[PDB]
Amino acid sequence: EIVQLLMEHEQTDITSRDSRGNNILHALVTVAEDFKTQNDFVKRMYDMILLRSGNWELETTRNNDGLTPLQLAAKMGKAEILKYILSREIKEKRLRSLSRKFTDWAYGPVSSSLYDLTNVDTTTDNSVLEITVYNTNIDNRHEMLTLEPLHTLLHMKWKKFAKHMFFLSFCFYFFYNITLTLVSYYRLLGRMFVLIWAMCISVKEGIAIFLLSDAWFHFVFFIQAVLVILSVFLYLFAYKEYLACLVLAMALGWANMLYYTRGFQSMGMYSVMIQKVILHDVLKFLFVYIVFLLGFGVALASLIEKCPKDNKDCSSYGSFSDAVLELFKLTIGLGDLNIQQNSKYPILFLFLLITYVILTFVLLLNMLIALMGETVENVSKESERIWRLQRARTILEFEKMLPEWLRSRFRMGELCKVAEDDFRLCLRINEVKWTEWKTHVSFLNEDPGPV
Amino acid sequence: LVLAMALGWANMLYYTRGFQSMGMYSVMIQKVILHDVLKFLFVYIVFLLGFGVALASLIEKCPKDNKDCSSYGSFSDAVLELFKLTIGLGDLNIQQNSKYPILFLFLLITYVILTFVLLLNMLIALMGETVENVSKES
Amino acid sequence: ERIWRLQRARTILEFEKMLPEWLRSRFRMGELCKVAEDDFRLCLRINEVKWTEWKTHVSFLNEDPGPV
Repeated sequence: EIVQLLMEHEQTDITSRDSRGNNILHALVTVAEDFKTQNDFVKRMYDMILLRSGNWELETTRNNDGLTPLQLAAKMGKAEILKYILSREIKEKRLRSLSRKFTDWAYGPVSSSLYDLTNVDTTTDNSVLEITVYNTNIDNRHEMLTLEPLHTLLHMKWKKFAKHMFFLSFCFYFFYNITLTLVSYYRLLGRMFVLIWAMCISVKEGIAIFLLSDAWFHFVFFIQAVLVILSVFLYLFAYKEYLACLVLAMALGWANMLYYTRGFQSMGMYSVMIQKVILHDVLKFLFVYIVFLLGFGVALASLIEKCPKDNKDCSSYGSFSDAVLELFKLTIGLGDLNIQQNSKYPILFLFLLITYVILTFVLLLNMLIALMGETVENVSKESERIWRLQRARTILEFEKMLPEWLRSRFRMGELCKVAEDDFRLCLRINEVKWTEWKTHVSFLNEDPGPV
Repeated sequence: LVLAMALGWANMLYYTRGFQSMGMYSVMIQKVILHDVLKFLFVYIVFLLGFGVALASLIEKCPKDNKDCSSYGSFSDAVLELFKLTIGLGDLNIQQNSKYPILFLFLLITYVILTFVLLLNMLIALMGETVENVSKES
Repeated sequence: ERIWRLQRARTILEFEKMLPEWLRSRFRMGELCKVAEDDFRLCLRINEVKWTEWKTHVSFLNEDPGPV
């Protein structure tokens, strides 16, 4: 009521930017915490204020940061307000311009909604899409992407070219790794292309990391390329030994191949499960297990510190590294076990060695508990939100790798006419609604024909 | 003939599908082998090749005509040793017929770790859907 | 999680008991505040936010909402 009173006065200045430069709309976007908290009233005030001023000025302006209110809601973790903005259908014939969501035709429950892509597509300097995707500050990007226009843009771009580009890069990397394997196993015409590709990806990864738990793979590729260039430079020198590092990069290369399983749906979910959760858990598991290994191997080597007496087979665990290897054998089940000689207390030796096994077993059971507990519900949704998010990030990466003229050629979206003699980009999406029935007063085209 | 025998005794499982308990049993077999196991097998074959090439490369050091000295000599031999290891039958030991025991051991340990983690993720992906969808779908 | 929080509180109290009087006096959490009728007592501050329950705030110690 007070807002109505204020807007009715002619002395009022709706367009007044504060010291920070923000309009009313930027401010409201700075406040939309979530639905469970507010009960979604700020959206109502946004709508009312727009309807009080039939113009584009408020949404067009920028703050001192240089961002529209839309770009601002994308910058923050603000979804409901964005869902509203990107989907506005105003029945008022006079204020039809302000709407972004348009119904081209509604013969019945089937109808083609015509969304708008003025500052949403990647054509602008900073699109809503790049803003949503290239910020890890929010931790809500999945709820941001599931919206109609952005979701459809991403999947249509994947349908057009990005699938081809990803398969292309995967084929190149597959060829590269096959060449590396052939070179290493049997150790010139192929090695040249290998080295050139290595230097290319080295420069790429270096630049990307200079620009920089998602970017780990960049460091992985960088390490692989560094190892490859190092081994190839050392090869020129008369050093047979240096070549030993080659297989290391090869092994690392195969880890990089895991990255490309991120593409397929099932394989992608499986790969994210490989990457994140298992890292988080098994890294701590491995750290504690290694400290156990050291703490027990030192003791065992100390007990068996007794002299061998011209018998090395009697000196099992004799070397500390040898003792660690023997416990590795034991936990896996490789090492022939027996009551060790050269121990003043063989019974206590065996007791400690069995306590090792019991501790390792209960430790395995602990990690199993942690994994099965996390795997219930958090893993599914988290892995989906990570997978689709990384896919969209890489889609935009491929799109940025391109030049201007090709992008122009593609031209996602169709130019279309909106009332009041306007022409703008739009996106057509066919959708059905059985629950709601109504006379479609707001329709762009009388004839529901597709063409 | 013998192959058929094997396949034949894999086919009796079919008739187990009659019983309700054995019915859900066989259907769980089918669903798991279709969904989770193929991923494990494929990517594990990938790792087998990626690591066995390197193992054979290091084992390229000639044993002077002694297959026992330079274990992991043949590529298929190294893969068989890796299989025994993942089952635990092998008799591992630092091979004097090698230029680098340190790198050999580190790579073998990383292989074992990766295999264990991959098996573990197979188990996790199983448990994830285990509770809700399995019973009803079966 | 319950046992974790519980044992962490136990440890915190143990370490607090390990300290001397003067360091404890230094790390005293809370602040003196005037409540009512020449009453000065210790208090703990928590800034809270509520978007649901709307009401004209009648009862308040300080007229100016400034932190200091």
